[PDB]
Amino acid sequence: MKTTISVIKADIGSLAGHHIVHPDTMAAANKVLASAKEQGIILDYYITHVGDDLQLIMTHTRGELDTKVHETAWNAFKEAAKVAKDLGLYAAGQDLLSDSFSGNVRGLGPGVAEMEIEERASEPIAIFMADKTEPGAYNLPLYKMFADPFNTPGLVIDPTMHGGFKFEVLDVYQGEAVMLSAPQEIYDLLALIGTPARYVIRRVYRNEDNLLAAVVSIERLNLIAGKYVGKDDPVMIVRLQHGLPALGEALEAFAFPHLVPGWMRGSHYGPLMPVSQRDAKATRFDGPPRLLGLGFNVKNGRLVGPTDLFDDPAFDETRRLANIVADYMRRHGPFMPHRLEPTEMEYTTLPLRFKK
Amino acid sequence: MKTTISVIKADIGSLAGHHIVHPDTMAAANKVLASAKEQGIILDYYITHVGDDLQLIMTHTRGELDTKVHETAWNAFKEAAKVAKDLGLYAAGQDLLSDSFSGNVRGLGPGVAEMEIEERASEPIAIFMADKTEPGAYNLPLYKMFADPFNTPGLVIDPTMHGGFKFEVLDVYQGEAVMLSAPQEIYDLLALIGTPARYVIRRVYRNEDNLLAAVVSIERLNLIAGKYVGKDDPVMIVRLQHGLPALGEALEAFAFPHLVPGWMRGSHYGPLMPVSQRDAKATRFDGPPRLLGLGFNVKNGRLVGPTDLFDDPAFDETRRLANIVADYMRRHGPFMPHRLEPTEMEYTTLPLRFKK
Amino acid sequence: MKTTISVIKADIGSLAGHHIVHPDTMAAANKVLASAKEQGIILDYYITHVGDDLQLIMTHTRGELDTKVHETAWNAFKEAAKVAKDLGLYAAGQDLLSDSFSGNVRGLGPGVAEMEIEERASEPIAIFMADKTEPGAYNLPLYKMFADPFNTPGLVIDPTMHGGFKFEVLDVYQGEAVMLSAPQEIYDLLALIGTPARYVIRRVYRNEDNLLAAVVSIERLNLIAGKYVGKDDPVMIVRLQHGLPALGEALEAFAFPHLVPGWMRGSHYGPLMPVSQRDAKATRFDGPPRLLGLGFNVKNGRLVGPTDLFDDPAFDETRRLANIVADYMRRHGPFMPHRLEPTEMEYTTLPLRFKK
Amino acid sequence: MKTTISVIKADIGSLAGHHIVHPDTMAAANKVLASAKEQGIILDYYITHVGDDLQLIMTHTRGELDTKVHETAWNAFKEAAKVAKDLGLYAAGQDLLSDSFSGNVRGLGPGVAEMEIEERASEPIAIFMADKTEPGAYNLPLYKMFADPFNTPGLVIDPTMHGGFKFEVLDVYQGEAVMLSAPQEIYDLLALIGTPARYVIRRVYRNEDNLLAAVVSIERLNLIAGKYVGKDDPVMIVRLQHGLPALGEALEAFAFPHLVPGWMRGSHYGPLMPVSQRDAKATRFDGPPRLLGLGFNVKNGRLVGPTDLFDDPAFDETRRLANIVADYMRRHGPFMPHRLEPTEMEYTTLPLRFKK
Ligand SMILES: [Mg+2]
Ligand SMILES: [Mg+2]
Ligand SMILES: [Mg+2]
Ligand SMILES: [Mg+2]
Ligand SMILES: [Mg+2]
Ligand SMILES: [Mg+2]
Ligand SMILES: [Mg+2]
Ligand SMILES: [Mg+2]
Ligand SMILES: [Mg+2]
Ligand SMILES: [Mg+2]
Ligand SMILES: [Mg+2]
Ligand SMILES: [Mg+2]
Repeated sequence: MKTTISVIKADIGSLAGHHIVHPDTMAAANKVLASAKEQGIILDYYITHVGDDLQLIMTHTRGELDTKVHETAWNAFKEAAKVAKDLGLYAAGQDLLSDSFSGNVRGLGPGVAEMEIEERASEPIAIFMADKTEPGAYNLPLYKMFADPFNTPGLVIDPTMHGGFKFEVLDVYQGEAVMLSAPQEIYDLLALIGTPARYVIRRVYRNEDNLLAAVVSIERLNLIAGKYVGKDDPVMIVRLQHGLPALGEALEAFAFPHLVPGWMRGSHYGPLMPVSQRDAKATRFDGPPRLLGLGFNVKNGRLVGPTDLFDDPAFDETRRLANIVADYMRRHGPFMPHRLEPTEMEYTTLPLRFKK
Repeated sequence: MKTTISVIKADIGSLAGHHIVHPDTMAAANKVLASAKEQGIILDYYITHVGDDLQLIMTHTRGELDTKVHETAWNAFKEAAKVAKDLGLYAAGQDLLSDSFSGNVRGLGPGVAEMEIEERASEPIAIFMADKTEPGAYNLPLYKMFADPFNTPGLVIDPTMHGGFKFEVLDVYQGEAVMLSAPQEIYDLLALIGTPARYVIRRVYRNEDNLLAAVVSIERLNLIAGKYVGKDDPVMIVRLQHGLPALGEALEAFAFPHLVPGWMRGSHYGPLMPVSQRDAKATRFDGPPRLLGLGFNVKNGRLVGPTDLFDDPAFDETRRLANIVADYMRRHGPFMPHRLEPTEMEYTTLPLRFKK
Repeated sequence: MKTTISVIKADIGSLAGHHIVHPDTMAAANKVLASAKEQGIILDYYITHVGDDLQLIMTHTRGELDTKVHETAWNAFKEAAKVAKDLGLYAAGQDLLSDSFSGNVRGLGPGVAEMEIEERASEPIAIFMADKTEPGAYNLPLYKMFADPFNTPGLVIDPTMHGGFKFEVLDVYQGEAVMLSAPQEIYDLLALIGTPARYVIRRVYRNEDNLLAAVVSIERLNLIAGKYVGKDDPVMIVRLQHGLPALGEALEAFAFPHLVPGWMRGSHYGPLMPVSQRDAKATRFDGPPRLLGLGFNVKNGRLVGPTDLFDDPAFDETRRLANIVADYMRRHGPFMPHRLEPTEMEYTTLPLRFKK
Repeated sequence: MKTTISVIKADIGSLAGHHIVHPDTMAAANKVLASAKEQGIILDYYITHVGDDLQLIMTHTRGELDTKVHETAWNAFKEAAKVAKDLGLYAAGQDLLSDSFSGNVRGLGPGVAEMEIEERASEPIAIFMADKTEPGAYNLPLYKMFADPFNTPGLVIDPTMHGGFKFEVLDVYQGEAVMLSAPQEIYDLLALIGTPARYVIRRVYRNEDNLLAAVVSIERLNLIAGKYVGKDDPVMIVRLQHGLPALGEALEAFAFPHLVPGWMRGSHYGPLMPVSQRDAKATRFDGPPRLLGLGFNVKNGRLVGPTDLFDDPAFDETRRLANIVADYMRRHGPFMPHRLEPTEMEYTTLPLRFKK
């Protein structure tokens, strides 16, 4: 008997630009999930947003890629999008690329990260949700959490973690994945994941017992649509403690606001800014990219929490540095490396008299 | 069938100096607009303030310079001023220069920015309202939003924007306007708008289709009254997205807190400080100048929102820099260039034994 | 009768790594140029280095791409490389890719920027030489100097400059060039030069009279060798004053230390640090990239000067920001966008178990 | 036929406290080494100091632990100490613990780092010499240089380095050493070297070919004398380039001024401050600890150089941070963790009424 934690998210429109989810659209999604919970389809849920991305966090006993859970999410998004359209919100139904649902949401526009697990003696988790970036934004943090002993001293001091972790790395262009184990294969790992537009960490497992420790949403709108229609805006679930990274080691991996692709027009690098729920909205230059972190405990399918992780003074300098770096990046205007590299600009309209 | 967005504002008195609009005066204005909405004169409205300037944001179907909409605003201001006088507020009825109303508010004291438009597939807008400065304070930001590719990379990457924008520049001293198109005429444009006391951007249009993209209030109290009676305190409406600047590009143009004329006694340059609604009040040296930004979507004449745009951590360094610059400017005392140039001081009382 | 200014440079080996040119190698080059000057091949010269790149600045009356001037430079490099080898310097003869010389140095390894001009009533110039980067590093500065009215207010105020400048942009991958004129074609210009690895500004001309105003070295070692053998380390000559940018406008364009490609192992972005002659050496992470600027007047083929342009307190904050940004970039380790994009890594050894 | 690089150092007394080597004592050492060079005992040498430690850098063909080379160093120290005593310098002959020499300097007081090598196609090296700390101060930097891919991206991108490096770790308390290979054994490595007073990296080798890449002096005065008589003040030689860390990767490892044990009275942690030769002297609180870095090329036993590595603006923020951290540490007074842990204080006089 297992519990599945599913985070399914989508942009269904937003106020004043790609800025923030309107509360009336969340209330519409809530009605759908409330009904699903009453019917016993799901055991519990929490709805929120980061920027213009509406987040459905659900626990249930129906496994990964469950048609009914995914269809419940789809319906919640559709009801939210209808309210968005009635309110004349910008980009109403943005990420709902298909007219209809079948099978599951993957390839329809919504992003999904989910894990079916056996709840541990206690089951603390952190869920990270980002706006204005793509799934590869989690590569550097996951490398740090699970492989870098300067981030996660448990790797050095905690006998249960000494055996290390392995990474399922997806080549999103070719649709093939490889497993690489730390610390033995870290140089090979970094040779790949250092290119986050192509090679994305999708899951992480503990080596000793193959315990599933983290999952990342790997939907990429560029690759689904064949052109730029928005930033993917990814989510990740990380299990904590008991020989997995401590909450503090997971958070340590976000204390440095690294440059991630996306931001204005899906065409720029900007610093990932960890923020409180109230600050999870896109402003200057349609960002900077925003990261919301929520901590929960899962108990018999119940979601206890959330606690808003980055809403705390220990991240005030991280936010200040993100602001300073955003200004520095912006002084580059439309030049690389503030503007994206050509292989990723090729999905924008940029492509649209030379003499020998 | 078109929707008109009208922002009409006026100083009708304030608490403790030129500091803040008193809530009882807003409640008085509200009664008038509530009645107008009930009667179907206007479709929706939002009332707020920036500093000592009371803001009436109205949507309706009666066009630009409509006598009845303007008279509704005038009456709301008069009721607010009566409450101000009953409360013994400072400068009760300040900007109500005429004893009576006729035609429209222009030349009577209140400022107005309005645009009659066809609502787009969605109609996101930003409305900017400033205290302690004059309309030319928007020249540099509008130049950046609509012409500078280091601000608005859509000009470079977005095929719909590549054709550029044109600017209606008003010579406010001579009462004549010229149209200049970017990027071809940017050097000529800057030769004018670099003198913001004289040449003010009044409207901006997209070149390809002549779509009206922005409007600025161009009432100038100095020029209406023939002497200094206050700072004009201007407003601007900017349409967003769909081949116009993104919300983030409009906000990028205010990320640098530039020096603007006004501040204490209408006689100084100080940095434009973008602020939240709660911080939209004038304090040190009767400023620094304050900028409030509200995002809305317009839907069949309904105002959805507002979202308070600058109330966000991405502008915390902008505010800090404004504070540092304010202190630096203030160490100049009554010397140029902190004090205004003679041609603009001539409207103050400054003019009021030399030997060959 | 014209004067040609030729800057020909090459890495012929360095002390302790890719750090600094050894003085004995400069003395060897000097002997060759001293002889050439005595023979009347060249009229004057100045020898220096930036980092590990030995710089030959020569004036003569023999035109661009002169075989004898280029062969003189080649011989000076060969004598310098022989001393480097005798001293056991690192990478002795690094940029001397050919065993022998023919025609000119282009394609043999050395970089060259040269302009044949008619000396003006006075002929002030600035010569910029960079280590640990590539020619496209000058794209943003040249755009600013010659097209951006926020950099070069002469474009707005100086009637002789109002007509603007045009840019010869080389597609270095395809070996074709296009001319684009500012301000009319700036959005098209930026769409190209924003990708500096591919599209490089090679020359700039004044529109009114087609006066040649600047030239950049466009040798790219990657493209010459078919693999990474070093950073190109480019040079540029800019003519000043008399309706061309003032010295101060040229220097303004380097006051922002932008991110440029190169740095460690030719595989990273780092900030361009303008430095004095004494600080023109590569240290932390084999950089940051260094920029030396020398001002001269040219008088009947005589080089009057140099003055060391960035050795001045007005660039102390530029250097401090470069240091702060270098640290921030370095915390990214081997991840983009600190590490280069894949299309440019493909020249490194990086290219050297996936399941569906 | 091999070349040996030997760095042998000792404190023979200093001016005004433990502050700086007096030049007359260096001139005395010079006479001895000049004679040794004339006799052909050594091929070349360079004499300098860091703080109160007199440094003899010698190249020769006599191998590691050569009695005659060590006796030459001993004699140079004795002549320098005689001058120190004649000048009434503080702590004249400090590190000369034995009255007489036999075999080699190890265990007599002087520190030694030496490597017998086959000179590579070119042989660039960096020599690091520190005052006011102990050999374990190099553990974190050597880990970074040779194992951390966020420091040395060659580990990821350079096929010649992908196989990694191994570390000879000396347990200085038990006098036994272990070899640990990166990246496979990094967690075990860090579990040891994270305690730098006990486990010290002594040598580093490349895994592929067992090439000797670095050596550290492991003399520890506490353990030689059985009590505190000074800080060991260690030296290290690092070979560079050609599939070993680049100069810039070696320097990157010192860009963070980490806390190291020693400083005042051998009893405190303070930040390691990389400095120029002119700044290599101990001041505030008898520090902070100082690090001098000299780059050379070795050519047929000749020392070409030095270049003063940290005398460069790229380390100005490193020095500023060291100053800020020194002040912060100092506000702790005699409390851990500014004061050393008890197991290391036990060598001081600290050890020299409790009721149940
Ligand atoms: Mg959106
Ligand atoms: Mg989003
Ligand atoms: Mg998105
Ligand atoms: Mg007032
Ligand atoms: Mg006001
Ligand atoms: Mg006013
Ligand atoms: Mg080199
Ligand atoms: Mg170079
Ligand atoms: Mg080079
Ligand atoms: Mg001493
Ligand atoms: Mg010492
Ligand atoms: Mg000592």
